[PDB]
Amino acid sequence: ADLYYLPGSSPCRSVIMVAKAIGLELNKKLLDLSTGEHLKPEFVKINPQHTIPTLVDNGFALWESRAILVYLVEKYGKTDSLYPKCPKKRAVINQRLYFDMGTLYQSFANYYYPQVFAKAPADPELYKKMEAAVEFLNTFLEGQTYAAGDSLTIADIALLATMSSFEVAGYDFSKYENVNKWYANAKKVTPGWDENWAGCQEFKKYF
Amino acid sequence: ADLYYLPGSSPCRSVIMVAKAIGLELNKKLLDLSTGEHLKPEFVKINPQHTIPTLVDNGFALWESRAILVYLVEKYGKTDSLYPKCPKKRAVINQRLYFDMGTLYQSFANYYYPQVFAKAPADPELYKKMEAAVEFLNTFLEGQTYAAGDSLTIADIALLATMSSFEVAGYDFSKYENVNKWYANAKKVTPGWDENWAGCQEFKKYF
Ligand SMILES: N[C@@H](CCC(=O)N[C@@H](CS)C(=O)NCC(=O)O)C(=O)O
Ligand SMILES: N[C@@H](CCC(=O)N[C@@H](CS)C(=O)NCC(=O)O)C(=O)O
Repeated sequence: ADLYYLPGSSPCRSVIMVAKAIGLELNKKLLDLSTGEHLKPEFVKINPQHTIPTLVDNGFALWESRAILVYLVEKYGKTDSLYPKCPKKRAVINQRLYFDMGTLYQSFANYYYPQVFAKAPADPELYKKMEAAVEFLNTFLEGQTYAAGDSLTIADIALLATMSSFEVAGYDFSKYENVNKWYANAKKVTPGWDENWAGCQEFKKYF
Repeated sequence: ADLYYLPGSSPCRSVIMVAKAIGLELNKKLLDLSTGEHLKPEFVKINPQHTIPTLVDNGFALWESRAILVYLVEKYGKTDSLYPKCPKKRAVINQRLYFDMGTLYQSFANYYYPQVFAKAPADPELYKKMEAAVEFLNTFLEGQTYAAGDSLTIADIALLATMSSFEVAGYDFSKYENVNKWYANAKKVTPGWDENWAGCQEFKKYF
């Protein structure tokens, strides 16, 4: 399988952790977005939305990090523990995946991107939206070790890419006791944390 | 199964169409956002994020519309046509769902919500981003009657709630040939479209 990717990109680093956790070897291919390499007809033909991460699996094209996480586990995972079959457990993991995209990482992008990519000054009402997101995650984590169920899942792995993006950008989330404890634990147990951490240093350069 | 909803809300209307599509009668519970009902300890105890739609299915709490679509189809669907078992088919549906939330509906919300809910003026740069989203949907649909396969899926139903939202907000998508054709066919074959359209006139009051 091919993975078009940049190491700094959080949704790329989530795919890379899941591929490591299930022991799947990916053919990794850098795509220079600041160059506009992704807008090539070469890559549009693979993915008309021209986004990373994109996977090509024996010619089947797939994008959206979180659709890829599900598919890699479903098709390729030896056990279904990262994404269990039980629809209730799956359903909690899916909700946590939509949260990670539209609440958590979205608030993160919204606050930090305009500072680093368009130079605008910090907007303190987007700061609050961001903290209100982490607070939600804190709440989800109450009395829990992992984000969904009592087990490492693709929900943790996705949220781990996102929350390591938070740290490297300078957001101290120590005040959220459950998130901090989950973060500390997730680094110890997630396969390919160390690769994700390396990739966060390329992401750190934006700041 | 109880569903806390408001009939104008697109993510609620998407769930109610899927329920209709599979023959599931929900107990529909109007949750009055306009009067803070969702923020009270009773609803916060069901969903700590206090968002609609929220399903309560025999004790099991669940939110995020697109998690609910999958869960309903997996549990109550007579067949799996709306969400097939095959990981590759499933993966194209999941990508469109993440597309729906994170690209299409997101652009719509960014452009229109500051106007209707905060009374900010229209932002022509957020307008452009919203048009680029519709163009990507047009591309996805080249040569296709449906959004993610040869058949109607939960991907078309989610997308149908979003695009009927675009309609009553006044967005002109006459210009996208593929979107036009798909939208016309979807209104025809999708169960509960008529009720969706009724709920859209409630949303349209905000304009
Ligand atoms: N929701 C997507 C987010 C992907 C994304 O944001 N990609 C950006 C990273 S900079 C990108 O490729 N931007 C360039 C473009 O859209 O053309 C996912 O989870 O995979
Ligand atoms: N991404 C969610 C969005 C749901 C959502 O944002 N619901 C709003 C509708 S007004 C809500 O309940 N907001 C009130 C609140 O967030 O407290 C989904 O698709 O279910």
